[PDB]
Amino acid sequence: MIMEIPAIKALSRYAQWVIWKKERDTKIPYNPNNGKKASSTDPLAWGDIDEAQAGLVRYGANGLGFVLTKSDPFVFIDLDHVLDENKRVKCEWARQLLKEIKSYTEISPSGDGLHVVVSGKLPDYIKHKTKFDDGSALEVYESGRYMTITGEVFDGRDDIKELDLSILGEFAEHKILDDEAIIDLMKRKGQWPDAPADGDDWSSLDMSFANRLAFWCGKDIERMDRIFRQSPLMRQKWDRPTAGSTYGRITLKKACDFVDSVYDPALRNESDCPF
Ligand SMILES: Nc1ccn([C@H]2CC[C@@H](COP(=O)(O)OP(=O)(O)OP(=O)(O)O)O2)c(=O)n1
Ligand SMILES: [Ca+2]
Ligand SMILES: [Ca+2]
Ligand SMILES: [Ca+2]
Repeated sequence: MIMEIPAIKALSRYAQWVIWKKERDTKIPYNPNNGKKASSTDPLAWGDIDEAQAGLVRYGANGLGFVLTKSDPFVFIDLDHVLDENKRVKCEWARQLLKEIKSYTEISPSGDGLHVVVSGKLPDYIKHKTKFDDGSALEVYESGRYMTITGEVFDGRDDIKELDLSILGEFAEHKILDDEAIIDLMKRKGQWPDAPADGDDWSSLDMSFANRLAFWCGKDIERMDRIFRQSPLMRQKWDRPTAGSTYGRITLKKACDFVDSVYDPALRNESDCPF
């Protein structure tokens, strides 16, 4: 039955299978060989799919499980309480997520949730759990955990695909004065940049804007930094460590060395063509 699904065929290549039983409102994984409680970090507590299938009958478990490790690339996307009694997606965020992420999708054991399995890499800035007022929730896991495997294929999505998971950052929660006069003057003179499009060298747009910022802000490297973070060119790379500094501070220091003219509340017909 399930072992013919292409996603189950892919997971069957690994000896990372367990079985699970519903102890109250949690799901405890078990070693399918000896029947003792299994650990998600000890590989010898697992077995292949055939030992999990056999151990499922012997000890009478609720279903199969697959342990996610730091060495296999499977991403477990858990959508809690997104289906109605007819197994139709009732949450609007889940309908949009399933449109943006098309991979193996199965109905979770309780019958009202969904599991999405993707071969990729999670964004490092999203939380592992995001609760919604709907009562639904979005959970993402890459390792140190096991996921229940039902095989109840949803919408014919029976194959694990390799996808980029940046779109998850728009569905899940994330984690960790006189500038306005300068900003208005820059927009006035056409010195304020647009948001970067697709195919553009974002790093090249940073230096051009930083060069302009070095002129209008008077090489006040702290003011140039405050204004850049309020610009459409801001991103995580700005604060990323690079050779003892940050990519942002190295860029702002380069801009100060590159420009000669300086706006000094007097006249502003000195440097740099408008965007
Ligand atoms: N140490 C463990 C063991 C259990 N879980 C895993 C097991 C399944 C997974 C998903 O959580 P649930 O939604 O509660 O289980 P489910 O398989 O998705 O079942 P359902 O969503 O239908 O209730 O979490 C975990 O977080 N880490
Ligand atoms: Ca779930
Ligand atoms: Ca859950
Ligand atoms: Ca992994």
